[PDB]
Formats: sequence, structure tokens, C-alpha cells
Amino acid sequence: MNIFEMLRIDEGLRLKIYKDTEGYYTIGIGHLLTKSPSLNAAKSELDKAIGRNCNGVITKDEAEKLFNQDVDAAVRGILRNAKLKPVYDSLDAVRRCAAINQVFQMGETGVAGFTNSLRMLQQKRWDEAAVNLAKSRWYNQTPNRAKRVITTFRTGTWDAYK
Ligand SMILES: OCCOc1ccccc1
Repeated sequence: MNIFEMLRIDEGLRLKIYKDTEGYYTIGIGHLLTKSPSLNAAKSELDKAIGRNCNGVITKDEAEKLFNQDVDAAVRGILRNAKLKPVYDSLDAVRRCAAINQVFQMGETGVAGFTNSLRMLQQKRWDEAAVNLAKSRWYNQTPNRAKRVITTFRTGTWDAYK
């Protein structure tokens, strides 16, 4: 297991434009296109992302290209965030994956605001952090995934991803 295999499980792979769990146009391995309800706006974002006229459809190679960019961008975002960087750097590699997973799904600005969870994670109070992480919209809206990510934060193992 690694961050790519983890997010591949959590996000799936679809080659045609679809709506994510929040109802937003997405493609590939959880590549959010736009929050616009206009399919044409999503198609424009897709074509811009891929660099050709896609007509709402991409290849597996293209999906994987966006995925690598998105994972990279998530990590670099964490590293430039003054609240997230020290916590991220305090973690072991497996728990870092859980952190990347959350940021990939929820975005950096929101996650940087989870002040109490962040503190518990930096303190390595794992069971407390796990309890705190579940007290969230995130957990309520995507509980199966959140349980996996939380187990990863709690244990520093890949037990939830087998
Ligand atoms: O909800 C707690 C998120 O924990 C993180 C820790 C480090 C970087 C990003 C997230």
C-alpha cells in the first residue's frame, strides 16, 4: 500500500464525467472539475486539464496523469501551509498518507481549520485524535471512507485497506 493505491481505492476510477459524493462534476480518480452545476463548464475544465477536446471522456493514462498531478499538488499544499506543515512533518509515513487523503478530499483551507484534531495528532494522542476526527461533517457524509482514514491515523498501519 501507498498513497496512490489508497486514494485509488477511496476515489475509484471512472473515464466519463460523473458527479462525486457532493454532486460535483468529476472525472478519473477523483479529479474534481468544477462546482458549477453546468455540464458545459465541467467539459471546458476537462478540456483545459487534458489539453484537447475530450467530449467528456478520457483514457486511463490521462486519468492517471491527473491523479499524479493532484496527489503532488495536495502534498505541496500541505507543505506550504503554516498550520499543516509542522503536523505533517511530525507524522510517520503511513499517517502522512491519511493526511494527504483528507486534504485530497476536503481541500487545504478546511483541513487547516481542524485545530483540535491537528493538535492531538501532533501530540500523538492517537485514540483521542481518532475520536475527534469522527465528530465531523466529513465522517457523517462519507463514513465508510472516513472510518478507513481514521483507522490509518489511529494505528499507523494499512489494516483498513488490506
Ligand atoms: O483532520 C486532521 C488533518 O490532519 C492533517 C495533518 C497534517 C496535514 C494535513 C492534515
